[PDB]
Amino acid sequence: EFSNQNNFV
Repeated sequence: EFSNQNNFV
């Protein structure tokens, strides 16, 4: 299981 989230501002 691979869970990934990224934010770029």
